[PDB]
Amino acid sequence: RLDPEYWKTILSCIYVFIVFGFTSFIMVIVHERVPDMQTYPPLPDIFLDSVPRIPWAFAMTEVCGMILCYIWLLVLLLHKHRSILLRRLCSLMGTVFLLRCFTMFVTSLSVPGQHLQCTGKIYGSVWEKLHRAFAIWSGFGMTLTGVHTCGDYMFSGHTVVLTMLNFFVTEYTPRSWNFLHTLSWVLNLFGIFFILAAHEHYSIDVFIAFYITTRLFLYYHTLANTRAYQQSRRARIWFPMFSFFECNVNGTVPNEYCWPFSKP
Amino acid sequence: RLDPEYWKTILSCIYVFIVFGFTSFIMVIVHERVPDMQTYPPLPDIFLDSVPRIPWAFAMTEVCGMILCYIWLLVLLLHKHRSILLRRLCSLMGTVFLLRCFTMFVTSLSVPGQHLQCTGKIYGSVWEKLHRAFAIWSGFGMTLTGVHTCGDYMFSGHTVVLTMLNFFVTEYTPRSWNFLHTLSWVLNLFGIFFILAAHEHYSIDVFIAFYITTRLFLYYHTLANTRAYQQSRRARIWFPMFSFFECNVNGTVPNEYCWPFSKP
Amino acid sequence: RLDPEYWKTILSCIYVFIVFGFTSFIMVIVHERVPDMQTYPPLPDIFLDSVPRIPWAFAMTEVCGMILCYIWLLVLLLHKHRSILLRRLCSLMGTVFLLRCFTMFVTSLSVPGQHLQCTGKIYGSVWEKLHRAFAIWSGFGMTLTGVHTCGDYMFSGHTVVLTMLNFFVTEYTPRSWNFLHTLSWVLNLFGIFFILAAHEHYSIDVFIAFYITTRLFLYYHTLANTRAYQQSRRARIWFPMFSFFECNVNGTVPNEYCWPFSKP
Amino acid sequence: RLDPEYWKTILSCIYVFIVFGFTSFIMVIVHERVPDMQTYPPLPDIFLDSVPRIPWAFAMTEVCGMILCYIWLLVLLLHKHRSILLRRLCSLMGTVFLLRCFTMFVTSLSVPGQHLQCTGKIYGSVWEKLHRAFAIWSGFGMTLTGVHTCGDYMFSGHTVVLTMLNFFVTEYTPRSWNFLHTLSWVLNLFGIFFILAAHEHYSIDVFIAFYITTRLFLYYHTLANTRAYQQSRRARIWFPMFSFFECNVNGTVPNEYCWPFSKP
Amino acid sequence: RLDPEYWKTILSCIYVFIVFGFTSFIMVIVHERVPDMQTYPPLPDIFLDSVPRIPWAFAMTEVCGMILCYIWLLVLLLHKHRSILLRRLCSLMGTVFLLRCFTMFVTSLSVPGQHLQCTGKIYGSVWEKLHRAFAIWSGFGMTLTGVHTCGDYMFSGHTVVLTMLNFFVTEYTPRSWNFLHTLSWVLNLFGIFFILAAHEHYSIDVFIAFYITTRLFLYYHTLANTRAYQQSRRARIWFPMFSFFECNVNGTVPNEYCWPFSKP
Amino acid sequence: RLDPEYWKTILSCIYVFIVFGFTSFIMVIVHERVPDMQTYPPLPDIFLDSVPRIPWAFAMTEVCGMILCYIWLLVLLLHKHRSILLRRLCSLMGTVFLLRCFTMFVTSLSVPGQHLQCTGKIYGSVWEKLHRAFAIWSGFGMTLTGVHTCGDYMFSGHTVVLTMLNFFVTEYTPRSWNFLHTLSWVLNLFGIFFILAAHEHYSIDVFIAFYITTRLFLYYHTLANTRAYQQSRRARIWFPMFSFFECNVNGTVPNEYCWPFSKP
Ligand SMILES: CCCCCCCCCCCCC/C=C/[C@@H](O)[C@H](CO)NC(=O)CCCCCCCCCCCCCCC
Ligand SMILES: CCCCCCCCCCCCC/C=C/[C@@H](O)[C@H](CO)NC(=O)CCCCCCCCCCCCCCC
Ligand SMILES: CCCCCCCCCCCCC/C=C/[C@@H](O)[C@H](CO)NC(=O)CCCCCCCCCCCCCCC
Ligand SMILES: CCCCCCCCCCCCC/C=C/[C@@H](O)[C@H](CO)NC(=O)CCCCCCCCCCCCCCC
Ligand SMILES: CCCCCCCCCCCCC/C=C/[C@@H](O)[C@H](CO)NC(=O)CCCCCCCCCCCCCCC
Ligand SMILES: CCCCCCCCCCCCC/C=C/[C@@H](O)[C@H](CO)NC(=O)CCCCCCCCCCCCCCC
Repeated sequence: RLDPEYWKTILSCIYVFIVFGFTSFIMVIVHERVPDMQTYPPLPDIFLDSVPRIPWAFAMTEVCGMILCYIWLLVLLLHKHRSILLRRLCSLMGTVFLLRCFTMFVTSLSVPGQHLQCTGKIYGSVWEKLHRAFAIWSGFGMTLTGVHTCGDYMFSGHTVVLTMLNFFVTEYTPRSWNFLHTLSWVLNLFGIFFILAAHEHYSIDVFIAFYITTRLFLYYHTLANTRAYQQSRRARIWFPMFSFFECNVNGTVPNEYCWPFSKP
Repeated sequence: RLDPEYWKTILSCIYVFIVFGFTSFIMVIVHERVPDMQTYPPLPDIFLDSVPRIPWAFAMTEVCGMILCYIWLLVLLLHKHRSILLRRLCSLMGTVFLLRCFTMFVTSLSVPGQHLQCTGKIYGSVWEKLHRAFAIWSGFGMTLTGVHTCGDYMFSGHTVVLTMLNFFVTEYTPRSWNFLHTLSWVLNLFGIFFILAAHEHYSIDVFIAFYITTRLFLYYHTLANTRAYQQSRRARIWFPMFSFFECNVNGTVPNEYCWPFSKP
Repeated sequence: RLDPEYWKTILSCIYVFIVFGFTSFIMVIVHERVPDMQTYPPLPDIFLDSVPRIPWAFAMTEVCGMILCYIWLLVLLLHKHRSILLRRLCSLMGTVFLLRCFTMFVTSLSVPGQHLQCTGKIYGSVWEKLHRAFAIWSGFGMTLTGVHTCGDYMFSGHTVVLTMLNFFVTEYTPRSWNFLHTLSWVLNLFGIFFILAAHEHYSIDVFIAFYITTRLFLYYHTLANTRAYQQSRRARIWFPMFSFFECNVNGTVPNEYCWPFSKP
Repeated sequence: RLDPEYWKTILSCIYVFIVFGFTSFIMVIVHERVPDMQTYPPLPDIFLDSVPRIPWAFAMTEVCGMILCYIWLLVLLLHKHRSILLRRLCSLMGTVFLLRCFTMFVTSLSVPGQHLQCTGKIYGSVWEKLHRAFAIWSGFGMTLTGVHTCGDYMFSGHTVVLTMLNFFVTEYTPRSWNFLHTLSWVLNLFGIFFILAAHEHYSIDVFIAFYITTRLFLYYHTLANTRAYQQSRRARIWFPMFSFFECNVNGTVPNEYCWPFSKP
Repeated sequence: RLDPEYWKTILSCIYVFIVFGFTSFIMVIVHERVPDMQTYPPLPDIFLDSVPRIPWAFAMTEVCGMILCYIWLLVLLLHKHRSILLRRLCSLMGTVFLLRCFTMFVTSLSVPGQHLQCTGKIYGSVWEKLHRAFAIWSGFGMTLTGVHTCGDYMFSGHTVVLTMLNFFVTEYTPRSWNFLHTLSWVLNLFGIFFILAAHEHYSIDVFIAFYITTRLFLYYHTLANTRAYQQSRRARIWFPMFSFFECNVNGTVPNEYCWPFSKP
Repeated sequence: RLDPEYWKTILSCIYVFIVFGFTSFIMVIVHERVPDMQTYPPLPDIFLDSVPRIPWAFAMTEVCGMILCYIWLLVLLLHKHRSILLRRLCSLMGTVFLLRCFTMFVTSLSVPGQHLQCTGKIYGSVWEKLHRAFAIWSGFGMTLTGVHTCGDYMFSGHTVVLTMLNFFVTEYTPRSWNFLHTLSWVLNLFGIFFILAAHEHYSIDVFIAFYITTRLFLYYHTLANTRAYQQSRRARIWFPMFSFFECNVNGTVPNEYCWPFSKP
């Protein structure tokens, strides 16, 4: 019997925002490793060399995300298990972004020549980096609300968020509506494809970004359904704060829908 | 009962050899795409920037390759199922190295500046790229038998070979010999330390090459020991020609050793 | 049953402060043997010759030491039988630091050349050696609050404290927390590594300090769990004040946790 | 049942000879590090400063060693299970000398000023270091047949041999002969005192050598008597070639004495 | 049952005092026989000829005397049969010192040359020999309160007192305290080494005085513990009025302790 | 059963002869530490100061020795078990004489002025010392066959031989012949008294000699009758080769007489 925990989702909600600030701080520090990073010519890519750069191609990437999260917002609203759905999204987005920091600290791979006119540079001090980090944190990295002036590094987060939201939408709906599922899938592919057409991330930048989110999503649900957190000392699951969130939930979550408002 | 099939092993051994030649050939094609790739400054790193270059560290990586191969050859001869072990080795190196070809064609990445004096280049025709391919193919990519004259590309194969031969040694010996397993782990780690200290491959090319082989190794034997190729249509295995190779075997291969010669 | 003795622990806490004062006096007598101990050329070591001196490496060891002290303090606050744990830590640090005084008097082995600028010296009298011993005594020997002005001698005390605290954290916590157990081990090995990297002790001064604390901790616990202080006359236990402290404790101390304050 | 294995003692003797040769070579290499090692002022010791040097105090140690070796050989002659006794001494001496090599490599601690007149030195090449190692090997390191011409390093080997021979003489004699035991103990302590009084080693070197030999002997005999090599997977015994030698011996070796000669 | 008698103790207590004055009085008489006793060269020895004189080694003997007496006084207070213990102290010390007076009169032996400077001498009459005897009697022969200013004769009394107070401490404590017993043995041996190192008594003076007290102590307790005074006419006890002192006690005195004060 | 072994007597007889030579060898070395020892004045005694020197007092002291052993020889000649008495004389005289060597090495006490005309001295060599020792060995120390020309040291052997012979004659006769026992006792005192009257040994020289022989005699017989060599591990009797001689003898020996010859 699952117990709706309205106090644990608060801890899960706080956890994801702390990781968001940490990632913004890291990308500022790694930015000053090399001063210029606009003189190199782009590496030979099979995709970035054929299609010409489209300046407005990236502008539609977050457009699909807004529709995707809006659709996900409604199914969250019309789902009775509001604590579990929100807590399983914050406990996964907070894990992938930690893997984003590790893979960009060891090496830095950007696109040499696009968005070459972003100003700032030589942030040599202790305190003025935080002001830049604060803008990154409370800007969502959007280009409409211009904060991300020039390009980003390996393991792009635009693919992470687009793919992560798609999987919750697809399988948290009744298995008889195979018309919305293909609508979510087609939007995700165009968003990923538009990233490459904007000459902002390499071809290998997205492939390992799409694989990590997909593998981590399936590994989490399989262990949640099998209920291995207390069945046996199998492998000491390495997910950050996993058993603390799934201890009160046993079995597979149902998909019963109702109406929250008391004014029909 | 496990029936030794000596005619399928011959076909599998041919399959893996075709991959090496095909993989070597595309190395010339991608090298022709870039004029030099030996002038640019290296991208910022965490390990290639701290330690200085060690000229003799590249040879020590392949010195440990013989030890792992020599031990594996000894284990192969003293195993009753010689046709079974050799078929999986040729069926795994064929798949992993096939992915190496794919990741090289989609994106090109190398460390800019070591081994910049390799001669030849600009082989513009059809009738000497094979000549260079044959020289590399019939040199096993070693540096002692110098064929690998200058730089290599992303997803280094010097780590795939070391890791694959490390897991076969531990897997196919009795589960009480955990000292050779310890020795086979020290050799693998040192072979990875020296390939990085020699300034030959980035810190991220090694990690994504130590993970793919490990993941593809456990997944292959899990599918075998569980025997899911005929129990049920679990996932429609994507391994190239997996149902053909392992159809005639049932259960798990034991770990008892025999002697083929009749002169004790 | 475990009877919390609040009068034996006070005797155990006093016993430590006598030993620490005694050790702080021996370090003054030993320092007067050799006048200079700063002109000799250093002995040929394998770790002190490769890694160059890191100026900030010794201030980081005590940073890793305070964190282990903060974690241990929380364990002592939330434990049912906090009296016995406090009595066992004070009964073990008073024994190892007695072995440090013995090996320092028998032979003096310092590092010839760091802290060569420390002034003072030639305290030839009885009346100010006690003053010098008090300065080291009420500074805990730490390098942050400047007391450790000159060099240090054999059987490093920094390694004894770090290893003793680390083994207490992983012993008196539930055997399902294999992330704090791994975190403490990481903090222990980095604290030891920064002692060698700061050129503060030889490679053999730290190895035998880590061994003795590890051996004496395991021996003490395997001797009290089997209630060997009264089971028979096995070997006439040589631990200082062993039967006096543990005669009221029978069997193994459980791992019950509670909250002492009555204000939820 | 105790089955006398006559084909393993040869392997043990070969292993010991290889270990001795490796120790001689490592000693030569270590001595090659520091050129002079004879101009330094000696460290302040408590035994090397009080008792003045005795010129003849180093031959008495080898006299006691030869007496103990003769007694041990006499014990070996009239024992039923002489093969097992000969197989146990070698497997312990090899391990202790490997530990000696390891502790000699990390740090070099010699006595600065005895044998300052020894000539030779600066053997810089590969071709005569082997000759010097062969001389030290087939000179047994003794001072009677002059090979020990220059100084000696940490973890003295005379104390190891004396303690091992004394412990083997005490162990495998009937438990009613408590006068030969006292004689052997007196010989061992006199040998140690004569090593210390000849200004050949520091006090800490002798103390750690004695402790290590005693602890290793006791641990090995406890493991052999408790029959832990096949009882369970207790700790994966780290003794080199332990389970290979004692697998044919079950229980504790009795103390039956006989006469191998059939000519009364 | 043991009945403590407080009347026999008073009579036994004054027995030693009349003997102590008699022992002091006989010293001047034997001293008057030979005038100088401070000019001849010493007899050949094995210990007085190797080690040199240590001026402060004579005081350290009596420093250890206070500790043995201080511990014994504590035992004599926290005991329940305090009347029994003190009677045997006066009964044994009186007999041994009575022999000490006898052995000087039959033969006089001393160390020729130590303490040659004492003034006075040639006290030929009856009315100041007692005065000199009273000075030693009221000074207890100590050197801190200097009355024993120059040399001592056969059968040194510094060994009798140290050994007698050693055997009462170990015997009249519960047979589980074998650490104070170990301390009481180290305290005795050091006192025996310092009296010899001060060139105050020959190497045979100590041994024939360490044996008589030990033999006379073991004989007294075995003769009493087995209760041979009234069981049968075993040997017609030669001890001075041994039967009178121990007639009222049967069996062995237990080792239980009481507390006389009524203010816990 | 009292089994007479004629082969153990020979081993016992050889043992006493080796000690006889060893004692003579010590006498030569001990004489050389002091050059003269003939200038000192004799120590003031209670007996040597009154009784004048008698030149013929030592003439007849050995005469009693022949008479005493002649009577003992007749008792040995007319005993049923001659072997057991012979091994109880050699195994007891061979222990006392070893105690004579120990007391002469630690100190040297002789009479300064008698036998002052002894010649030779200063035998500084390695080889010709034995000729002096050989004369002492094969001279039985007799003053008639003059070999022992010069003075003698502590623990005179003249009292040892007289007392040991006296006790064997006494208790190895039936307990109804208390007329010869008095005669043997009378001879012993006169022989001892003349030794002290010959100004050859001090008063304390003989008393310590009389006690040691008597105590060791009674301690041997009590242990032989009690049969403590195999009854229990009581005290590990310290007599040399004691259990080896009494293992085959059970109980106490009777005193029956017979005739050895077969020709009445
Ligand atoms: C609690 C779950 C909320 C998840 C919603 C997305 C949050 C992620 C926003 C940035 C996270 C900070 C760290 C990433 C920094 C950038 O290096 C990163 C990679 O280029 N940019 C984005 O993620 C660009 C973000 C692309 C996301 C578009 C999908 C639609 C989300 C809209 C919700 C945000 C409200 C703002 C509406 C205008
Ligand atoms: C019994 C099974 C043995 C199979 C062992 C692996 C065979 C792989 C043959 C590779 C032939 C060329 C294809 C690779 C081209 C390079 O882009 C690649 C990465 O730089 N280099 C290597 O793989 C070469 C790296 C070499 C380092 C590993 C050393 C172990 C090799 C063992 C084979 C011994 C044969 C040596 C004969 C000279
Ligand atoms: C039973 C209580 C244990 C508490 C922690 C251990 C305290 C032991 C301090 C030793 C006192 C002086 C005796 C030794 C002197 C030196 O020869 C010795 C070796 O160089 N120094 C240390 O051990 C110095 C090593 C210091 C590393 C430990 C750091 C943790 C200190 C915690 C105290 C926090 C107070 C901070 C207030 C600002
Ligand atoms: C299983 C065989 C055990 C036999 C006895 C032990 C042999 C070990 C000899 C080691 C050979 C050289 C390696 C070590 C060299 C030195 O770093 C080391 C101390 O400095 N030497 C010894 O320990 C040398 C110790 C010397 C003291 C022992 C004396 C007994 C020797 C018996 C041989 C008799 C031959 C005599 C012929 C004239
Ligand atoms: C409670 C029972 C205590 C009885 C302890 C024994 C009492 C012995 C008193 C000796 C009286 C004079 C006779 C001895 C004369 C000297 O030729 C003799 C040897 O040279 N010296 C000692 O015996 C002197 C021995 C030196 C060693 C010190 C041992 C004395 C400790 C007891 C006295 C404590 C008084 C302390 C007051 C400050
Ligand atoms: C196991 C059989 C033992 C029987 C008797 C053996 C006596 C041996 C005594 C001398 C042995 C040499 C070691 C001692 C050397 C001297 O430092 C020692 C002390 O002065 N001399 C004597 O004891 C000399 C004291 C001698 C007194 C009489 C001893 C009885 C001897 C009877 C034999 C007479 C044969 C004479 C034929 C010419």
